[PDB]
Amino acid sequence: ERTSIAVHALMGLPTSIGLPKVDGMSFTLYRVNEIDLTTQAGWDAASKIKLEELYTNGHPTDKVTKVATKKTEGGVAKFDNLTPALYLVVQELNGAEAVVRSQPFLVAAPQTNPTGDGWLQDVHVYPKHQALSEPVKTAVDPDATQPGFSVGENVKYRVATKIPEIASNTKFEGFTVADKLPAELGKPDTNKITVTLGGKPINSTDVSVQTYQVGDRTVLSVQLAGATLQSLDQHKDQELVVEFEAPVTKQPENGQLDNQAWVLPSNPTAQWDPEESGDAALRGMPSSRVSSKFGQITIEKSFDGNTPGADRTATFQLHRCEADGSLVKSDPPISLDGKQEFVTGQDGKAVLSGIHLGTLQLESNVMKYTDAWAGKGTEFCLVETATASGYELLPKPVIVKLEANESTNVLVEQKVKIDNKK
Ligand SMILES: [Ca+2]
Ligand code: NA
Repeated sequence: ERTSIAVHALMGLPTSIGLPKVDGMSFTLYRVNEIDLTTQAGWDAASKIKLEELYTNGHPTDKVTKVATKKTEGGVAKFDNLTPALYLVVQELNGAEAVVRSQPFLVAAPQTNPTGDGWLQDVHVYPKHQALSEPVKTAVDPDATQPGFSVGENVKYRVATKIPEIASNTKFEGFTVADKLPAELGKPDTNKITVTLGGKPINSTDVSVQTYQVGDRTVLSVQLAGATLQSLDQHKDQELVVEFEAPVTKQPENGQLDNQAWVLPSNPTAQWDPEESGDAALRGMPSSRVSSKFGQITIEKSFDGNTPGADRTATFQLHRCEADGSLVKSDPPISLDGKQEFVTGQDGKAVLSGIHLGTLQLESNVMKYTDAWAGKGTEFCLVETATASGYELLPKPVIVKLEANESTNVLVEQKVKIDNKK
């Protein structure tokens, strides 16, 4: 007689068949070798088993043999056409969403109907897991000398992760927060990476802060181990907060400087790329997205309607102005990649790149765009500081409209044609 094991992945704390079922939860079925439950030797052996003998350190031992691996659909993962045996069901870390997984457990097939009336060939089991909340990622300007984090300045990120309540008398296997920085960022400043749990620093021995390169991007990894990890289950609903700064080294080609972090309830031995995604991949819980919007101004200078050429040059500074076109009080020139003035080339062009305009991120739970230049006038403007011999300097700032908003998903550009006059 063929048997079946239907695995219903329940979300909740074991006190439970009324709990919600979850799709996309991944389980592997193993057969327990050399246990025949139809004999007294096999039955006595199976009441003797210690789970560590069958599965330990995140992996199946020689004592078991893999049958199949499957994801829940409609709340259930059904393993059909099974020969009678003792089975071990193992929830895996490669489900559709990251969860605090169920521990391995034994299932006999077939079983006696609990009523006594005959055999149950189709068995049902109800392992519980706990959900991970989506971490909240934000960006912060760490130095307010110039608004925002234009190319040549540092950005700071904050990743706030909630510690879930897990099953009574169980422990977290691990706890990693990983962030694959966008390519436009340099390596995080070692002295500015911080980690707190419920507002308190964590002792260094317990927290491993690592960076590693994957292609042209740096991954920052923070992993909890030691006593901190073993006691993490006592910090339910507290926040683990990771903050770091990194240099904005170039303008994103599409204007989008985008960051996400990922939480994994496991401490991989291999260097984990959280944005890897084949079926075998350890699935993290991704954070809320942060997108910072960049803009570029291109000046096209002429001198009496002609290309400037080899003996005609003008210089501009970028500023903020008020609604009436006048400079914001005490407005300093704006620095971009360490330049505070911009000289026109023989072709008349000057490019002001890597202007950070503002940031879209989650605020009190809703995606919100904030203008990085809020409160410093209303627009950008250019001041002409030098020109060619025989020409007049522009006496007023040149207003340049350059802004972003929550829908912005390409590089914001403005071309400014200026014809120096005689
Ligand atoms: Ca700044
Ligand atoms: Na001029």
